[PDB]
Amino acid sequence: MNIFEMLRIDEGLRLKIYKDTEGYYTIGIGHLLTKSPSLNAAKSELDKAIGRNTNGVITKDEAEKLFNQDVDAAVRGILRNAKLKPVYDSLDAVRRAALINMVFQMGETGVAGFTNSCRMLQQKRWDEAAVNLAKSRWYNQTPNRAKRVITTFRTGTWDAYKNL
Ligand SMILES: *SCC1=CC(C)(C)N(O)C1(C)C
Ligand SMILES: [Cl-]
Ligand code: NA
Repeated sequence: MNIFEMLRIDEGLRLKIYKDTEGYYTIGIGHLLTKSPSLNAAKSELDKAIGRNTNGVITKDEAEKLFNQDVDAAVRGILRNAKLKPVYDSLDAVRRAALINMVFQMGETGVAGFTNSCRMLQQKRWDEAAVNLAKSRWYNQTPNRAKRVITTFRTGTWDAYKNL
């Protein structure tokens, strides 16, 4: 298991524009196109992201290219962020993947706001961090995914993803 396989499980793969859990236009492996309610605004963002007139459909290779870009942007984003970099540097490799997963889903600003959870992760208080992370809109809105990410921070193993 690695971050790519973990996110593929959590996000799925869809080659036509769809709406995510929040109702936003998305494509591929969790690639948000726009928060706008217009399908035409979403098709324009998609064509710009891919570099051709797609008419709302992409290939598997194009979805994987967007995914590679998005993972790389999440990692570079964490490492440029003064609040997240210290947390990332403190963690083992499995727990680093759980932090990337959260940034990929929420964005850097959303994760930097989990102030108390950050501090507990930096202190290696795994069970206390797990409890604090679950007291969130994130957990209440996507509990199965959140439970897998929380388990990963609690244990430092891939157990929540093995058998999927
Ligand atoms: S959650 C962002 C964050 C990380 C850490 C370095 C522990 N910081 O004290 C805050 C809480 C800003
Ligand atoms: Cl879920
Ligand atoms: Na998704």
